[PDB]
Amino acid sequence: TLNGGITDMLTELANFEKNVSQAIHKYNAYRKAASVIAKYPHKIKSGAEAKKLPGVGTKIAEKIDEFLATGKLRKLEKIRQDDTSSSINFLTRVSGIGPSAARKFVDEGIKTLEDLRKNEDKLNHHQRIGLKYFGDFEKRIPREEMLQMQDIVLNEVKKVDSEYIATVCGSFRRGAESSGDMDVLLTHPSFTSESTKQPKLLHQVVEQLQKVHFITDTLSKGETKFMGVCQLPSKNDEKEYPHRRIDIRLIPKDQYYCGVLYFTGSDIFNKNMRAHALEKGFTINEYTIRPLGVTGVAGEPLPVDSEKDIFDYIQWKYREPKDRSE
DNA sequence: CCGACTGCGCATCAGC
DNA sequence: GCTGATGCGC
DNA sequence: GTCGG
Ligand SMILES: Nc1ncnc2c1ncn2[C@H]1C[C@H](O)[C@@H](COP(=O)(O)OP(=O)(O)CP(=O)(O)O)O1
Ligand SMILES: [Mg+2]
Ligand code: NA
Ligand code: NA
Ligand code: NA
Repeated sequence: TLNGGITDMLTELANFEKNVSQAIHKYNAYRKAASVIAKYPHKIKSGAEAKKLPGVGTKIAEKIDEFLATGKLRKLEKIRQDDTSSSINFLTRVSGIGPSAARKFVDEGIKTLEDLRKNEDKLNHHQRIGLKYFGDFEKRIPREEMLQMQDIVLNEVKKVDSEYIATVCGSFRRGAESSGDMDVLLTHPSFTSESTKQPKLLHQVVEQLQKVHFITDTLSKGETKFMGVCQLPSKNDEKEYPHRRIDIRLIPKDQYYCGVLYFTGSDIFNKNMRAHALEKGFTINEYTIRPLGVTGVAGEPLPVDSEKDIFDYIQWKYREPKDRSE
């Protein structure tokens, strides 16, 4: 694709800033620049040309000039050579290990995949499962497997109660040919912004999926959010499917459209859209869109009857899920 | 120049 | 136990 | 690291 070279460079820089420097703004600055260049329908021929795009300022422009001229970036080359940065970067690849825990571990001389396995008593539960499935979680999910997964989740949900609606979101809903994980939006008429007239609404669904050996592990769980591990059943003599990440979000039914907009993403699209909302004087989360008052406080939830209504409020033309892959 | 940068659930820890 | 802050991941 | 005001 693209300016793949340049966007990979920026991504690597973002990851460095987040994992090593713990500089979260530089990290989102890089991700924004990577995103806007990924979308740019021209092979970038100079940093000057790139600087025209929003989110590419002077520093990134100079970096792009270097990369175009030499095929690489000295800054990254040093970072790759530095033992400590490389170690921290690697450890953050385990789910549940972030920049802080990674640096904690490196400080203790825990630097490798083997070190982690040898020190499992030093891991919290999430981290333990992330280590367990380190390999599998590196693998993307072909859309073909995503479709099989959807059929299982939806049918099992129906069996618990026919009034549940489960909607697969994330990259899948945007039409991707492969997904990093499975994002499931859940609603039930007993759970609204006005009342929860049934307890355990999410629990029952997770229970069912455990019962049929679809959900294999739990990373975290509460009343509206489940995050864990699942696996497709395999056939006689067939190798097993990799284990896969799964998140289920229970959203009040009268807030479906905000919820499905959030969970459909992408993450950077959501950020771009929420930023723009602020510029139009609204705030958007996965529940509501509310006006901001002069005082700087969110007012009362606006009526929403579609995804498009949310776009309409902030004066954006509607964009289909497939065109939100920023 | 420089304040502002999207928003939030769950796990964990600190302090009481 | 609680509250509030931080870590981590969507 | 970038940028609107
Ligand atoms: N930081 C964030 N801020 C706002 N919204 C966010 C954020 N992270 C996430 N989201 C929303 C959008 C995303 O599609 C959805 C699922 O989160 P995921 O992290 O699964 O994103 P994906 O778009 O599913 C790519 P994949 O194929 O690698 O899985 O959750
Ligand atoms: Mg996903
Ligand atoms: Na720019
Ligand atoms: Na991680
Ligand atoms: Na997910």
